[PDB]
Amino acid sequence: SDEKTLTVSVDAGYKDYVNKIKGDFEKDNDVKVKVVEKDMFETLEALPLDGPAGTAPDVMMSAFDRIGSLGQQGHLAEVKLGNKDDYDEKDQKQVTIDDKIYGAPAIIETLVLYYNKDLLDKAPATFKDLETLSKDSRFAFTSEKGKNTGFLAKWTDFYFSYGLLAGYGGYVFGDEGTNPKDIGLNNKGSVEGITYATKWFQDVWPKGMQDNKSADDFIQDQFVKGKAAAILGGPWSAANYKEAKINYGVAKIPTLNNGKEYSPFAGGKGWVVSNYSKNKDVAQKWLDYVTNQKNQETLYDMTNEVPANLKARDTAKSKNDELTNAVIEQYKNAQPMPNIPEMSEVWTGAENLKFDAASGSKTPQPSADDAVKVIEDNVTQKYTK
Ligand SMILES: OC[C@H]1O[C@H](O[C@H]2[C@H](O)[C@@H](O)[C@@H](O)O[C@@H]2CO)[C@H](O)[C@@H](O)[C@@H]1O
Ligand SMILES: O=C([O-])C(O)C(=O)[O-]
Repeated sequence: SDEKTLTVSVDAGYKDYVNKIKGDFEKDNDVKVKVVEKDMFETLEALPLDGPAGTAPDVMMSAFDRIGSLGQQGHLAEVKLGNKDDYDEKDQKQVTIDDKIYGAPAIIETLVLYYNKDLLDKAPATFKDLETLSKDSRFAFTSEKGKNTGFLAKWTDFYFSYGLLAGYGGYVFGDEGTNPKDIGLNNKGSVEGITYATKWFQDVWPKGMQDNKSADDFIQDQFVKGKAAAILGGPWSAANYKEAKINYGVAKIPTLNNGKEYSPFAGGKGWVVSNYSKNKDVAQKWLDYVTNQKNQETLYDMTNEVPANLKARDTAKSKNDELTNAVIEQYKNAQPMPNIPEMSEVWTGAENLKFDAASGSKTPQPSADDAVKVIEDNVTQKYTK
């Protein structure tokens, strides 16, 4: 009768999963769970209006990069990590801003190296191996003299190239991504990374790799047609390679020339609670439930998304799936993207940073210095000191 209820909103891809696991939660807590399907981002963009109306769901998911911001803006409730003993400090940091926790980590993801097993005997292990692969004429791009598609990476996109700069010692914001007055994108390390990228753009790759607007289309087209042997990509692309029947393999990103690992952004998703919810106690119980080992293993079983819960992540690793193994291994070297507001100013500035050098229009040092000045000035103008 008056036996409480909880509204759980998820993207279409998680509806079956939530329906499978809700039963045991309902029984364990004397609650009725209502499952609604809605695009993840649309739910979050509507929250500021649905919340005061009393029409927003009680719990939903969010990419890690938005949790801090939604928490600061007052749209998400502070929550506890019931499964803290099963989370690395890095994953706790993903859902934390200003020493306040606004979600429970659920899924991890990062960039990996996809390769074609019909073209290569094994995954390249280092960037030195990729450099030699780029001189194998079986991958020559004949319409442009001396260009090669052996290895491709969308380095005009800062989301992709960040891990290269970071592998050399670059960083976005100092104090582990929390100090917007300390920008590391023009430090010695970042410039070494930019310089290395520029060699690929200028000496190896087809001209099309410099056009950020169409580079992803070019890269996917080459890999899916068996013309690129290895490429940098996210887990989200695997489904497409499966659809196209490519005998693809997946590996950690090869080791950089300095002996350090590529250090991409550590992405993923967490479960969050509406700050407007009238069912926060039950919502807290839901977060602790859905992020426990059993339910995290079911998540992986149903969706192939890598669990945040470490006990569940080990179980996923034991399945010996290449994409899962690559993501788990590479995630060890991934750092969280800053979740502070000032991160919004990094994107436009970082475009120029990579492009001006990639195109040979500026040398790497002024390309980086000029872009950092753009970012710094925007931070000063738009945000409180
Ligand atoms: O490219 C920048 C963007 O990459 C990732 O977003 C993915 C997303 O996870 C997928 O669902 C699909 O839509 O492809 C997107 C990229 O093409 C990151 O999650 C995101 O933070 C980042 O800005
Ligand atoms: O259930 C609760 O925790 C309470 O009703 C609230 O969310 O305000």
